[PDB]
Amino acid sequence: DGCLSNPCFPGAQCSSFPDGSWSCGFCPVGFLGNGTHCEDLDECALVPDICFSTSKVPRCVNTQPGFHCLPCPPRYRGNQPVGVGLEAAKTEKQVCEPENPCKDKTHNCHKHAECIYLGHFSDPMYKCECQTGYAGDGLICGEDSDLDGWPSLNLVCATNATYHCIKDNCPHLPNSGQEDFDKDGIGDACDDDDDNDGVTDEKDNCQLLFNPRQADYDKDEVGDRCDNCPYVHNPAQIDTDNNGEGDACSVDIDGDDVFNERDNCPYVYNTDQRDTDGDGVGDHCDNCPLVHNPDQTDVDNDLVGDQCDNNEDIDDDGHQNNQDNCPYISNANQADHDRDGQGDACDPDDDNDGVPDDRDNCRLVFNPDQEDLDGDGRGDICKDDFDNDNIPDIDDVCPENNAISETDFRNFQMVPLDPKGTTQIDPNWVIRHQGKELVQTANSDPGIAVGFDEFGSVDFSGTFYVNTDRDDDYAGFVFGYQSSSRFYVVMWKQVTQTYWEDQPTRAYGYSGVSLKVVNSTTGTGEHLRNALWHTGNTPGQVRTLWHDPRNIGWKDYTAYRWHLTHRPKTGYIRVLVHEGKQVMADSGPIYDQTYAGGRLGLFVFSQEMVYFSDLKYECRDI
Ligand SMILES: *[C@@H]1O[C@H](CO)[C@@H](O[C@@H]2O[C@H](CO)[C@@H](O)[C@H](O)[C@H]2NC(C)=O)[C@H](O)[C@H]1NC(C)=O
Ligand SMILES: *[C@@H]1O[C@H](CO)[C@@H](O)[C@H](O)[C@H]1NC(C)=O
Ligand SMILES: *[C@@H]1O[C@H](CO)[C@@H](O)[C@H](O)[C@H]1NC(C)=O
Ligand SMILES: [Ca+2]
Ligand SMILES: [Ca+2]
Ligand SMILES: [Ca+2]
Ligand SMILES: [Ca+2]
Ligand SMILES: [Ca+2]
Ligand SMILES: [Ca+2]
Ligand SMILES: [Ca+2]
Ligand SMILES: [Ca+2]
Ligand SMILES: [Ca+2]
Ligand SMILES: [Ca+2]
Ligand SMILES: [Ca+2]
Ligand SMILES: [Ca+2]
Ligand SMILES: [Ca+2]
Ligand SMILES: [Ca+2]
Ligand SMILES: [Ca+2]
Ligand SMILES: [Ca+2]
Ligand SMILES: [Ca+2]
Ligand SMILES: [Ca+2]
Ligand SMILES: [Ca+2]
Ligand SMILES: [Ca+2]
Ligand SMILES: [Ca+2]
Ligand SMILES: [Ca+2]
Ligand SMILES: [Ca+2]
Ligand SMILES: [Ca+2]
Ligand SMILES: [Ca+2]
Ligand SMILES: [Ca+2]
Ligand SMILES: [Ca+2]
Ligand SMILES: [Ca+2]
Ligand SMILES: [Ca+2]
Ligand SMILES: [Ca+2]
Repeated sequence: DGCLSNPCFPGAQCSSFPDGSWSCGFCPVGFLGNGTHCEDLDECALVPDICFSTSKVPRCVNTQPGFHCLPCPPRYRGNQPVGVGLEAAKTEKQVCEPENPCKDKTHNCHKHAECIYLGHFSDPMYKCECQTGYAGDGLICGEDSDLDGWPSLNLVCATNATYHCIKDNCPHLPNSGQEDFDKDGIGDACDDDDDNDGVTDEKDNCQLLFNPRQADYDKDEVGDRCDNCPYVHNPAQIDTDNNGEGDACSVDIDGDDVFNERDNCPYVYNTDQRDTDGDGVGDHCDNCPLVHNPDQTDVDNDLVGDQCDNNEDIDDDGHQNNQDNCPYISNANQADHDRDGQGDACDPDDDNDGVPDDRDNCRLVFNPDQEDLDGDGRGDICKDDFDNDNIPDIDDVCPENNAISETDFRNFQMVPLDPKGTTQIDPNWVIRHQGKELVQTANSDPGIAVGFDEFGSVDFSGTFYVNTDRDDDYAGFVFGYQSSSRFYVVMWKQVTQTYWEDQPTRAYGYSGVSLKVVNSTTGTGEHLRNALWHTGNTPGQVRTLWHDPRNIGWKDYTAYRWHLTHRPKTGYIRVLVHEGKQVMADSGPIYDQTYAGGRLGLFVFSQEMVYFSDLKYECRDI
């Protein structure tokens, strides 16, 4: 009777009584609950927590009737609850899983490519890379038999990709720089005449310049047209300041105005000529800037002069106590991004923005308000370049390190492991591929060319190839280099041969890939030399950590890929060696914590014409 006049909020049940009076009971599950006047319920706030929070707070939206979860944010995948009502809210809860296109097998990498997970917060979260033996952009991979990252033919990958998709100009000889000076499609490395001037480039005194007459004023055997000091003798053509004018014929080799003899750092540009300790050697080239030492002797080759050098490095990261910005905690790269003097590794706020590391969506880039206006768990300020060194995550070999972005051995320290008088034949390094390929030429004393970038966790991989048939001795690479008495080395001999110096101790070098660690109590010299050559332990010198029990040696003219894995925090070390696309050797997991990181470098011991091609190092915690 009285319920005909719809007096109860729509959705509510209207009870009508015999005397025309009525009562409002229900409220449409989703509304407050007076009966007649009924308002919207907030299933979200002040009730449960049934939407997935991205480490933020605002994930549940409230609607007029009912409620609505927000779809899992970027980097996540899952359901998206929708409900009208109050009992629909306690039951049903949003579940988001962290994406992983590799382990999810949802990527689109070539059948001969690898899906490589780049880390949860990485931009992007993954990439495709062609496997050893192949080359391309990752969506398309072709044959790469010399393992230099360039394939044998152009691929449909050609015009929409920068590298790795154009025909290798020396299909059988590693030349990952692909330098082809005369542009005749035959690359320099395998070109009989690199300038097409008709003078075969072994007899050409200007390999990379046209000059058929071979005009050579001074007979330093570097023709006039390419000679940077055409009138003075200078076969090495060294040009410190790289201005076309060679050191030889220059009164200022480093172009800092301060003339050579006056210059207290003649090889290093320094106009203020500061000489704190007054030893005649300027700060920018003093390996002991606070301590007197004109001679600058550095017997363990760690770039710290003997007078400074006390070797006391209590956390084995290779930086001695008085020079380690985290004296007690291992940090070989000494990364200190906010420059406050307190090393990242022992610093709770790496960018000094107020928000500590373990709660910061841009750990390296100052941003106290944590703008993440797209909900990807990463601050929009460090959107594509987590370390803000202007090189983006995908192209960054150390995405969480503003001091490394590219593999670059262009500047390297030459570490002689057995120096003497004559009979001292030093290695000879040629640089190509802007520092990503080195060739050792001579039959030399043991030696390393160590690069300067420093690492903790690291992956180091290179192509190994001996472009000659003379000899059967050692090559390889060092890692964790700290001093010439402290480093991990991987070396590989072709034919087992006992070293030709009985003294100090006999050394039997077997064939196969070797993993050694060096803790030498004498430093560079005969004892260490033999110890390096010797397959096995040598007290106070070298400890072999693993050696391919099959003793397989390397073959001539044969491309190998090495891959180093090193995680000093735990001491994990793993060495892969590929022959073409097939794993030929694998150290399995190894454990050694002698050194908590350090530098990378390339190692030779009495083997000439050794090609270390297409080198890549990456930070694998960084
Ligand atoms: C490398 O070896 C050196 C010496 O061979 C080690 O230094 C010695 O460590 C022993 C512990 O077994 C101490 O008793 C000695 O006092 C040390 N010798 C001196 C005076 O230098 C050193 O521990 C090793 N370095 C590492 C493992 O990083
Ligand atoms: C019918 O609806 C109107 C709503 O204004 C209400 O005033 C009236 O009391 C209802 N029924 C009765 C009891 O006459
Ligand atoms: C890259 O460009 C080429 C141009 O023809 C195309 O064939 C290729 O499929 C492109 N890559 C992708 C993402 O499909
Ligand atoms: Ca609601
Ligand atoms: Ca190739
Ligand atoms: Ca090649
Ligand atoms: Ca050429
Ligand atoms: Ca050539
Ligand atoms: Ca040519
Ligand atoms: Ca020539
Ligand atoms: Ca020439
Ligand atoms: Ca000349
Ligand atoms: Ca000259
Ligand atoms: Ca110059
Ligand atoms: Ca100068
Ligand atoms: Ca100078
Ligand atoms: Ca000085
Ligand atoms: Ca000094
Ligand atoms: Ca030193
Ligand atoms: Ca030292
Ligand atoms: Ca230290
Ligand atoms: Ca430290
Ligand atoms: Ca700091
Ligand atoms: Ca930190
Ligand atoms: Ca700080
Ligand atoms: Ca911070
Ligand atoms: Ca920040
Ligand atoms: Ca963001
Ligand atoms: Ca970066
Ligand atoms: Ca970087
Ligand atoms: Ca040989
Ligand atoms: Ca030999
Ligand atoms: Ca030799």
